[PDB]
Amino acid sequence: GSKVEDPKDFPSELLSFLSHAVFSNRTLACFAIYTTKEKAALLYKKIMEKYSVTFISRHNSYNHNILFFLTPHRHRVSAINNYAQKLCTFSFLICKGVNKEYLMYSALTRDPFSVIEESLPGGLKEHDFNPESS
Repeated sequence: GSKVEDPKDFPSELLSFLSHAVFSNRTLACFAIYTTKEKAALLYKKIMEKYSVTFISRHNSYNHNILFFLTPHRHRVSAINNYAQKLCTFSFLICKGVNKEYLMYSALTRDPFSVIEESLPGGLKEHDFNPESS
């Protein structure tokens, strides 16, 4: 009714390519955290060395920011969920995994999704994902 309606999940705009699961039976190496900007600010420098983020960029959506952060080794969204989830004692939290990295980041750089900071020199690309020809 009047205050920024807290988002319980990602926006239908970015829901065109996501996982939508926390206890899946597959190991993902890319995850997109969605929570207040202050939250992504602490998980940005934190994951920076906790998962060797293949690319960590803090973007803006509508009421919060999407802390993007890939990963080298493989991990289940359940394990990464235990970390980002452990960071929910100062505000809401909606960390989830991502199936199509390149895509998400793309729809994230195009309005209304703005960009703030990133560890990559030009967002993700073929040097971050795994577009091995086929």
